Amino acid sequence: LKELKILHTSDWHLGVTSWTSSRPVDRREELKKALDKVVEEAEKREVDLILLTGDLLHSRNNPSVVALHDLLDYLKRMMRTAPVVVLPGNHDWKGLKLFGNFVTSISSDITFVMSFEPVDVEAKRGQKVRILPFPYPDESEALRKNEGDFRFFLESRLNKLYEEALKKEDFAIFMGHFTVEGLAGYAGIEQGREIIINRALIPSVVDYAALGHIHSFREIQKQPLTIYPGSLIRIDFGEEADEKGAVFVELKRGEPPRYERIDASPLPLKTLYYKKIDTSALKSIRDFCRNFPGYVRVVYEEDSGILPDLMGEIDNLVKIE
Amino acid sequence: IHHHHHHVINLKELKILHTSDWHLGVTSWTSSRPVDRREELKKALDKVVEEAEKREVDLILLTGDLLHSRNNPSVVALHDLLDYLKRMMRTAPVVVLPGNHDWKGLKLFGNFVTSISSDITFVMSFEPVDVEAKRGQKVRILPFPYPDESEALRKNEGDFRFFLESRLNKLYEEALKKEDFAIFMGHFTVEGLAGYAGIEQGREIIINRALIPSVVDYAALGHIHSFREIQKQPLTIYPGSLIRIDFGEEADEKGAVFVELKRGEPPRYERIDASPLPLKTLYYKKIDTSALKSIRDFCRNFPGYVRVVYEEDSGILPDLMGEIDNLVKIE
Ligand SMILES: CC(C)CN1C(=O)/C(=C/c2ccc(O)cc2)SC1=S
Ligand SMILES: CC(C)CN1C(=O)/C(=C/c2ccc(O)cc2)SC1=S
Ligand SMILES: [Mn+2]
Ligand SMILES: [Mn+2]
Ligand SMILES: [Mn+2]
Ligand SMILES: [Mn+2]
Repeated sequence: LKELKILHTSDWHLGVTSWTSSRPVDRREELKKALDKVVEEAEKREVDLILLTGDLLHSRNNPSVVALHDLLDYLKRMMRTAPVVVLPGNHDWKGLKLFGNFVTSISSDITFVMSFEPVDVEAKRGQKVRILPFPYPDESEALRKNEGDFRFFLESRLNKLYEEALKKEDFAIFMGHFTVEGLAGYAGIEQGREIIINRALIPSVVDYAALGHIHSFREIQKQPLTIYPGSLIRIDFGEEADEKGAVFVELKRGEPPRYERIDASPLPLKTLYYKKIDTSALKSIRDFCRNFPGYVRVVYEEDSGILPDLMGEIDNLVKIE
Repeated sequence: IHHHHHHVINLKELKILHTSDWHLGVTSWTSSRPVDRREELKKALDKVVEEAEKREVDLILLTGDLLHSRNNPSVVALHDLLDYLKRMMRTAPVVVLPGNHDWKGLKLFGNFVTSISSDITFVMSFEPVDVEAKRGQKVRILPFPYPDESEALRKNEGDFRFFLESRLNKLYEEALKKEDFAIFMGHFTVEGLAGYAGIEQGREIIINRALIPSVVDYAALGHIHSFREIQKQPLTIYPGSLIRIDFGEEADEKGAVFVELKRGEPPRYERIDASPLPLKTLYYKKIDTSALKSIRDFCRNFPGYVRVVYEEDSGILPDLMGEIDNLVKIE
């Protein structure tokens, strides 16, 4: 047709345990609840295509059974709503590509793009969609990397995708797993680290660019619409002010693309700032934590001598800096 | 035109292909002269696939060790497995009873793949599952996979035997609730193995053939390298491997099994010969003048692999392995 409704979510980080150094907190229950809201909104808005990018699994090379089980489960829940296109992150298990290709071959409701080669998928209402994938470069690239030709290598493939995008029928969607050049704020870096790609190098002829790997929601540009949806939960206190969720994108053949943020409303984070820890502050911390339904961080400047076991008496206090 | 299952009214027939113990990724005789069996194994597998398409089987059963390495299969072995898995699925619906693997993620992937496809089913528990055959026949699978802890630490004695028996009785009762056909799938060693070879061996699950539910139309077994017609009622068959893995399988005949089922008539079956490379063991007291002439003459135009067995050394042995590419083992 001439219309395409898309749900784009990324960076689920299934299996994550936060603040393992100070107070380990399994985010599974919170994550699943947020993950459920995204699924419900997919069915409610009746999306035609679902895009998955970023780190769906927290552990790159050692995911737990439970984490893997949650992944496959939510993959299936997504598939029952609309056809799914997945751009996996970088995993060194070379058998993963075999699995992805196998699953892609046996189901018409899911596609795993694990190369730079474009793939023509079919949306829920029959819309033809050309996927332009740009995953983390294999080696290949890290082997022939000299900083100079490596940048030229990336541009070549980006130019190749541009040429392939011109061959589109109905819609063309770009999917990339990298960090856009010019990010000073998260920017969790690096050092390192992942591949840096400039905005203008993204094929302008695509209808939408689906990005991942970033915890925080970022609207990179409008033409073409380039978006990091962000994670579904607040992984750490750097994301305290962030709003977490997924992205609903709608496309028309002639009209400009529009999008909305789908709030997952995960648990809130709070950082309390003190000059020093004294009697008044000690009571202030205990009082706030008992009334706060989220997780709390406490940072203070001046040394306050011996500190009472706060991370042993306050289940809500997860970090002291 | 279409590529989905047919639906025939009042159809009381079921054509089955049963193959087992592929051992993909295997390299033989790594201690004397390593030989990659991949090309030979793939050649046999293609023959089995073509025989499925030719006979237009309604269902495909896979048992035993499709992968040689239980805990660390290579990328190439995994690729071949998934490839041939896809080839079977194009022909007819597939039911897989996997041998116990060390990895714990296999259960998740198997269940995931099963949930998203209607042309492949992974049975990895004792629970029965109803599957649909190529022409719409309802088939109830009664799976008997390798037990789990349980076996470790096997505590204790006959309590484990009563556990196995209880499970088998459960499968029997569920087999009685069949709609059309019922098929037993098991990964164990039948008591009274007569006789090749017993090894394996190795810490195995032994079950008498009488304990296998008699109300099933066919009992698909695996894990044994040699073809075995255990019994005729219910028809119980180890298909055997597709290649001769070691010299204990020299007199073996390797292949798969085609089974045809009818409501009123007893089951008939034909062996699908894979025709793999032959093996041969050469016996000598000591490798002397006569023995050298015998070995060289035989290996000359023998299309398979040869093992030479002798008892005592007698002078420096000539470079027979470098001279004879057929000779893979002089122990
Ligand atoms: C095969 C896909 C349907 C789901 N999926 C996995 O199962 C993955 C498994 C995985 C990834 C990394 C690793 O070290 C072990 C397993 S990644 C991914 S996407
Ligand atoms: C469930 C199917 C995809 C077939 N299949 C595998 O992919 C398997 C993968 C595997 C097995 C053991 C291992 O150490 C790593 C991967 S086993 C098996 S049967
Ligand atoms: Mn990432
Ligand atoms: Mn991430
Ligand atoms: Mn076995
Ligand atoms: Mn075997």
